[PDB]
Amino acid sequence: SPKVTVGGSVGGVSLQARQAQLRLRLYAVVQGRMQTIAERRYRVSGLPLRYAFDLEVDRLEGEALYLRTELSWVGVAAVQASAWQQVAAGVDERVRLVRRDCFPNCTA
Ligand code: NI
Repeated sequence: SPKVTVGGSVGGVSLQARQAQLRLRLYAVVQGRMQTIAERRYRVSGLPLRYAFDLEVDRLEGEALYLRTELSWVGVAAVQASAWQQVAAGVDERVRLVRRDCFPNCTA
């Protein structure tokens, strides 16, 4: 089951030592439906963060892929910053977080 890596770095906000989570969801249209095909969460206290999904090429073949990246604070169930972009396998994909207007004090 040969695999290729969809990976890169997440940056673009300063966490300043605050405990955070990054939730990365990889989307693809699978027979015409937009679906999450993979998800990772990372616990971090600074950026940038290097990420990687190792996915079967059989699963990736022919697919547009989209990466949804969401920063939250640990202890607060709310998105503080996020990114949405098309990505491609085997490419170092730079994810640049965009702060919400309510950052860093967004609420659940
Ligand atoms: Ni950075």
